Amino acid sequence: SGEYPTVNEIPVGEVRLYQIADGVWSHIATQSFDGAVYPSNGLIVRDGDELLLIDTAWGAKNTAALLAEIEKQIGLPVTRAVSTHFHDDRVGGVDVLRAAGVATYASPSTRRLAEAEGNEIPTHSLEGLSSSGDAVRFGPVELFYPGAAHSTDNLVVYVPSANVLYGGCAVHELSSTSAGNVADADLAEWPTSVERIQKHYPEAEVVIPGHGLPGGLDLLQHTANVVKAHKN
Ligand SMILES: C[C@H](NC(=O)c1ccc(CN)cc1)c1cccc2c(-c3ccc(CN4CCOCC4)nc3)c(C(=O)O)[nH]c12
Ligand SMILES: [Zn+2]
Ligand SMILES: [Zn+2]
Repeated sequence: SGEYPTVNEIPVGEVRLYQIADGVWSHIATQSFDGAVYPSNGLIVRDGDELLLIDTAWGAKNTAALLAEIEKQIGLPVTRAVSTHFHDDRVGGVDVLRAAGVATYASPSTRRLAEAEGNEIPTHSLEGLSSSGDAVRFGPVELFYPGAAHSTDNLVVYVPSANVLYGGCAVHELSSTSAGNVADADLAEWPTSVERIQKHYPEAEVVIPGHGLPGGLDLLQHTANVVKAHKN
């Protein structure tokens, strides 16, 4: 009923959308992993009379449900998708997207990691993102590589028309106590990568984490704090 939707409010397999700004939505789905249930976010950005998707809904059936929810709520075609790192909450569902006419993209680093891990593999490589601080335009967004954080390949996404920063899994929600799933993380570089984001996007008005509730710029400092403490 208008609040940001939380894990126990979304059965696994349904998807909900949340309007962030004009022409910007998040998508929220839930999935089981190792016997626990988790929410996850992605982004939808209006691209004229088409849509750009950022990240899958964490699984094939969830991603099919995402496409149906988009058709119901927005009614414009998803033509392109970007996955922001190689984990299944970002790429699981790419094969569904590719069979639904969506052109799928990720950095070469993400594509290599996804292939090696046995995850679904976006079709197209995003060059120009291999060095920390790199940025490229992609439709109505800017893609930014902040350096290693949650993963070595993690990208963040900025929507300049709305000053929306989508941090993906490099950014945690304000209630976070822990750095989340850190198996592929660089805890030592993560704060430096967050500082890069802070420096590059000082006008961000909304910050969206990979999992959990959006907020403002404080999510960036909170993330640095929690990762440093975790490492400690
Ligand atoms: C899909 C992703 N697979 C990996 O990561 C992965 C998988 C396999 C291998 C081994 N080669 C290596 C890594 C993932 C799964 C489950 C939870 C998460 C989380 C996550 C997010 C938030 C929290 C915190 N909540 C815990 C419950 O109580 C409330 C707070 N815990 C975990 C993330 C993430 O942090 O991005 N990713 C996940
Ligand atoms: Zn991840
Ligand atoms: Zn994640």
